[PDB]
Amino acid sequence: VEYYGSLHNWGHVMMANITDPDHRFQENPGVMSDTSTSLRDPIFYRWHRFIDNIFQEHKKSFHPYTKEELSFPGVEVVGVSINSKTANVITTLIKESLLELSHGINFGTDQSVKVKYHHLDHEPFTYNIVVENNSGAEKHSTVRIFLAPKYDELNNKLEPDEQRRLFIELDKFFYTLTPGKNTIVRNHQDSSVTISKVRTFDQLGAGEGVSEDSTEYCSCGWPEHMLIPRGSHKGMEFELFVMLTDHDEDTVAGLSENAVCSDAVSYCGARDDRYPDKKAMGFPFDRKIEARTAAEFLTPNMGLTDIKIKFHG
Amino acid sequence: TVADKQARLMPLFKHLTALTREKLPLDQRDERLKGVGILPRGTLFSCFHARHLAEATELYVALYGAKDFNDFIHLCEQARQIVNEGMFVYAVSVAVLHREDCKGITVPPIQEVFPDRFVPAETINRANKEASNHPDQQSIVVEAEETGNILDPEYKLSYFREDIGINAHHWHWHIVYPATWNPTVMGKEKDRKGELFFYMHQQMCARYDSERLSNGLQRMIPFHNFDEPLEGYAPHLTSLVSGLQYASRPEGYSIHDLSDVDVQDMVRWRERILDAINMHYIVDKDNNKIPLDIEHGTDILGDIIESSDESKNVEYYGSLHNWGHVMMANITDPDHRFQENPGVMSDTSTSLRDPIFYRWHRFIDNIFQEHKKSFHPYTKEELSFPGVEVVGVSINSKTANVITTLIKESLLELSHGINFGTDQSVKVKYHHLDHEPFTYNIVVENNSGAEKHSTVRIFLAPKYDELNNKLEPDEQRRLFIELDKFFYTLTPGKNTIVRNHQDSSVTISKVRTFDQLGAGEGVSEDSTEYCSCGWPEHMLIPRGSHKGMEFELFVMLTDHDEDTVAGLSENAVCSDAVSYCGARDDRYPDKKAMGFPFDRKIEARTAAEFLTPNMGLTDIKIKFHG
Amino acid sequence: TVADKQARLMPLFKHLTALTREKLPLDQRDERLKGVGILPRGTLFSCFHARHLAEATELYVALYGAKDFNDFIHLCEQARQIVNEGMFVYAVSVAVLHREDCKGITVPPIQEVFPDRFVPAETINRANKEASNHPDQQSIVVEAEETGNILDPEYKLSYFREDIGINAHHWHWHIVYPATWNPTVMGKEKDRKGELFFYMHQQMCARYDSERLSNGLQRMIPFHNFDEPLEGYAPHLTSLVSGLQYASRPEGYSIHDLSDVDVQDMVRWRERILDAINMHYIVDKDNNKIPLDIEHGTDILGDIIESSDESKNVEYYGSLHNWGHVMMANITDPDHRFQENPGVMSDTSTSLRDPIFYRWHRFIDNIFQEHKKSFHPYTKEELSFPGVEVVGVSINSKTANVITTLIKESLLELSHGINFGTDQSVKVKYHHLDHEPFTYNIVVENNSGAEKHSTVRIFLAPKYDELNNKLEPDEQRRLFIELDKFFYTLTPGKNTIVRNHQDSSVTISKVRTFDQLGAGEGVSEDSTEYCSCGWPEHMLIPRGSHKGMEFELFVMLTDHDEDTVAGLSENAVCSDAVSYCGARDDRYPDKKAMGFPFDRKIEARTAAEFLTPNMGLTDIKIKFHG
Repeated sequence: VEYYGSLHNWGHVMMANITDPDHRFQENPGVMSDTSTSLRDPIFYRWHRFIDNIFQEHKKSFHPYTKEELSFPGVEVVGVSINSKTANVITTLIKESLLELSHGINFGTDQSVKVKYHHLDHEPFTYNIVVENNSGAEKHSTVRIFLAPKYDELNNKLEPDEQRRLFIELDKFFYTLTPGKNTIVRNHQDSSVTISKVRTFDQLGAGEGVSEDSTEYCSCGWPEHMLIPRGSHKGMEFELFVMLTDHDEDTVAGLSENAVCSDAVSYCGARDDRYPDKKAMGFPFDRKIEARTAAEFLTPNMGLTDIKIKFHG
Repeated sequence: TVADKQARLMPLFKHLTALTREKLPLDQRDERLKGVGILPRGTLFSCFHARHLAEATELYVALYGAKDFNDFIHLCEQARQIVNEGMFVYAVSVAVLHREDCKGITVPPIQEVFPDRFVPAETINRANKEASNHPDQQSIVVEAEETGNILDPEYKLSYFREDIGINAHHWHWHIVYPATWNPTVMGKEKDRKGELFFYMHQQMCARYDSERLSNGLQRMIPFHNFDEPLEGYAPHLTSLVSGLQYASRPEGYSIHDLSDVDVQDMVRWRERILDAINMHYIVDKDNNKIPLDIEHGTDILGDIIESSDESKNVEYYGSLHNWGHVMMANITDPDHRFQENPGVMSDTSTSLRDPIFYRWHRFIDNIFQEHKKSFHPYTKEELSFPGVEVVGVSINSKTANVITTLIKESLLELSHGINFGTDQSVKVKYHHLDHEPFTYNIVVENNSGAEKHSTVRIFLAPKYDELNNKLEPDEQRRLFIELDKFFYTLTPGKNTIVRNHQDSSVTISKVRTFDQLGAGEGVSEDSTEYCSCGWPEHMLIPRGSHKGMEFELFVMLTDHDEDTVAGLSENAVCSDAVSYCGARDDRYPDKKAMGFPFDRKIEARTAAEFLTPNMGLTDIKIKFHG
Repeated sequence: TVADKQARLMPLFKHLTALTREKLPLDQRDERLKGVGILPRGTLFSCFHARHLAEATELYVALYGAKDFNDFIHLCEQARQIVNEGMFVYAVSVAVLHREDCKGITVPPIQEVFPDRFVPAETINRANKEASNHPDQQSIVVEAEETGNILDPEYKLSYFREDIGINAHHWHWHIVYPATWNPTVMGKEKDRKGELFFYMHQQMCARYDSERLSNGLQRMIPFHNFDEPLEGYAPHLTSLVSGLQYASRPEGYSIHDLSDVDVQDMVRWRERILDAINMHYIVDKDNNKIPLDIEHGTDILGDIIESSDESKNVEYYGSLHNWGHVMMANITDPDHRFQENPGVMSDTSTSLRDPIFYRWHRFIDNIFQEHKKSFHPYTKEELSFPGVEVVGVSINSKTANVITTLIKESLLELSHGINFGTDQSVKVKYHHLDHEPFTYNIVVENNSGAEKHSTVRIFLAPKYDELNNKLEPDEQRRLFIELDKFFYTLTPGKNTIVRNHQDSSVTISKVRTFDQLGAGEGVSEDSTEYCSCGWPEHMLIPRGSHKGMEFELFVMLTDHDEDTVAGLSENAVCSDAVSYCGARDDRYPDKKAMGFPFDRKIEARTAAEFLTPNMGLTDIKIKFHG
């Protein structure tokens, strides 16, 4: 503690009492002081790439991945494609919505004081992923699926080491694959990062059985409407990069049945269990890539499917 | 004769630079040029540095005052055998525009005699290197485009700023109006030069201010304070006169005093001016107060701020415009110990690439805007052409109410400017913005039983802010660009006027390469203007965006018998660009201040409130064809 | 055979650069080279941008792993068709110095294949333009001198800094010792490269520190703090590769962070080093503490730091030396959005012109000086060669105890480097400092009945300060330059040794032009040093002043049977510059640290107190022949 500090937390005090560290004049600090307010204020991310830059050094002194290491032997990803309303676009929306102020502040009289807000969302979609399982045995896989951008803010440049900062895991599952041509089809909802249903204070004041665990199970998970970024009205062009690694290799002893934040197993986890996958969260894209395109990095168990996102104005 | 006219000057300018060094054992020959020889050849000419304009005004008065067409040429053979070429071409283009034996003489095209200030250093030494790579008579064509790691947002606007016709127009405007135009010693004067000097520069920077918003950036910020740093820029231009180059500015540099003027006496001039606006008068070099009247005030603020020889006071008002240019361009090196070739603001042909250019030009515009601002807004009375009703406009390109802009790859013949040695032609293929052709269809109810003669002023502004959609017309007056201005006659009742893109009153239509000049045409027979003044055609309507950005086409009809100056001048001629530039030995044909309606204050919150029945906004799209 | 060996490489270097673009549709050919590619041709290489070194390490491992003298050449035909030729020549010169089938192939002279980094842009442009001015086979000679208003004091020292042989030596030293010399994968090692890397650089900057005082200026100030601005300089060099030029630095420029390293990780590295001096050890890439010894410590700190490949720790000690070079040279543009060709510190051939060069080189010297400083001063015991008495020295030039320096105009054949197209030769006449020849006459009383074998280390420092005449020898150790170092044998009694200027152990004598390489002379059959490394002859003794400035010739005699390394190596050969450089595949012949005596602390106040009977100051004058 004395030697390493709490550099993360500590930067938060100083970045948020940026009005008033001495604290003589008693102002309520900048939103970085709490974890619920924190993400609005643009500087938030300036510190979070900073700490990330330290973590990136530690991962950086570790060595890049051997093709050996990257290769799930025998299974060939013959391709992926996404079908929303059309192929290889997803279409994002605005959805107006409510939040019931009544619970928090004193209505005094009325039923409900509602704040109608407006939020980004997305169309549902599927992965259709084709495979040649050359091996006469059925293969059990763990399928790590990612979304990055295909363009830079300079021109279109698929520098994957640069892209590892942008690369987001959209899904991670186990499937079993018979010999030959296999298709897996996987629908948006069942993303391993997300909350699906969350409980209003009302539902709680009544009663349901979804099951009964706590502040993770609904309250945590990344939100559904922010599962795929806005893109642009034109249709911006991104990268859906999949890996298949082995499931008997990847499984931590015991697969969990009960959804207990383990709807969101990726960004968060599952309750009183471990992160189910052997590899570092980020994998493949935790370490250095010496290669200049995400295409060079392709093993036959990896696959980029270039997709569009378009904001419905 | 005026043919062999052409045939002496331009032959001297053929592969121009190298005739700067020649035999002339003793200066004494030209008792006339006695005291000028005071910069050793390529000890590099930085024009805006005060002494070099003064040195050049020796040259302007000398080069004007030649006996007949022949003695003019002899002087030009002779004095050249030792002198600095950039200045020599400058003062002889001023001459062979304006001393009255000249007509039918064309100024050798600056883009083609000095390509270095227009294109990348790479594509110069490349075309060059390909003539060293294959010693053959084959032409060489090089694609100017380059391949870089584009960090900078601003490099986008390098379609507009860095353009051939853009930068040529810029030299040409001040070759047709030199600051050192003394009227008396040169016999006659230069119509409306100060005001026209506000205007042309606002219209440039308003076209630009659109080009900023088209891109989804903000309008360009003015150099209102002197402390505040100047932006960083690399022109990518090495000069063909030697090996060296325009030293290029890093960002984060404050403005620095000069061996001539302190940044503070600059600060004084500005205080001494903006005060005279509040006081509403000026003290000439005799101390007598002449009025900052409504009409005259802008010609007399413009001459003064520049400064011209026509600057009624020089010590007192400075040359604040020019002077800011020295300091903003020698931003590397004012003391000048290090002898670095200055930033591109030092010359009028290079000037528009460098982003800071516009920061100073809104600044001077802000002064002109104060003078117009103390003048009062327009009465509805004043705005109203009685009886004629603009029932509407619409533009038909390929479709209604869109115009569609393009990229057009093009050439510029380096051969004329640099030494090919062997080959035919060394060509730089560049890529420029353009636009589809289009028409105005404008409908009118001429209620009056008499035919009406109008002057139709048509404008383009942006309808969006860079904030949300807000039609604040006083804010929009900075962006507002005059697309056209004509006279039509309107019978009673429903009238339609239809007006095609080409015949815009701001533009050059036909440009003219030196190869044309090697033969000769009859279009007319005029000078440094002819196929080189005028705003360029491809930049007539700004880029917009790929989506289709949404703009404002605002028309006015004012009266033509009111508006036309009466007087006796010439046929239909070099009037093509009458708006941004003018017409020769005539006045600006329209009574009202260049800008009208949009010169003065608007208290109203929408361009719709400002509508008289002889005004009309037609909301149009522009889309960049990717 | 070694004739046709020469007759292939140099024919390819007859108009080199243009070989860079050729038909290689598939790189795949060289599984060797397959991995290189974020540098397409003249997108200009900062030599220090980390990615390109990596790209080049691919090329180093490819280019090495060869068959024989033939397959070597084929690789060199082929990989060249796409690569940044600057890197390719750097690679073929690290190769065709050191891979053992090659003796007697001389490296094509950098001054003559790339003259652009040595001379004024103007005299390149002029010779070029004169071939375009007279298309004839006549040679052209241009006087490099130029003419301009000398505001600046520092332009004086441009006799020394900017010199042909100076700047060539500089590339050549690091072509003979590359930072990326891996020993294991290349079979064998490089004797004393870190220490020798301190030394050669101190000796350069000490010759310079004299040249500052000769002029009546002070010794050059070190870049001890990072905040403090860098001086302004214009090299006047446009590059023959593309249009562009080395963007030139204005003064008042603060250092700036890089996309690679923060100026702070630099401060970190320095702290991590300086503390390890105090602690007296280093942690290699395994974490194990090896001693900061008197013997090994300096080879193992020198690999550590450079950062040589040989390096003991890279992340921990950085490459502080090289890294400072990126930041001091991209002082215009670290972010690199602009694409300006960096300041001359980015390359080893240009480096010495720019005044800031020495500010960093005293800085690194200051670190080395700490390490030597924690080591203890020399015992009189240690300083004493027993029994031999230096009864004195004196120098006889034209007169006693003066040497007289001259100007010598000279040539450099641009033809080899750029395209003459037509003529024989395009010559740049330059003007350089030189000196009269002279001798040492040194008298000795060898008291011992036996003949003594000595090693005689002779030095030149200044006797004056800029304050007054003050012989503070610890201060003088920064200025102290070794003029000579030899072995003689001394009979009993009165001995005289006489030693003529030429045979200085620091120097090149005969330089070799590309033309003589088209024939063949017999000197040694060796490589990138042969006639190109060594310090140049004309800068062997600094300028002094026109008055005759007063300096210090300090001699030591230490023992030769003590000093000579024993081992088995070669005949008399490329040992001419044994001091500043060395000899081939052998060690530095002398036991003691390069600098000796003057490596360590002197507590004493005069160079006279430091006198042992085997030491001797002979106060000499130098006078510049105006």
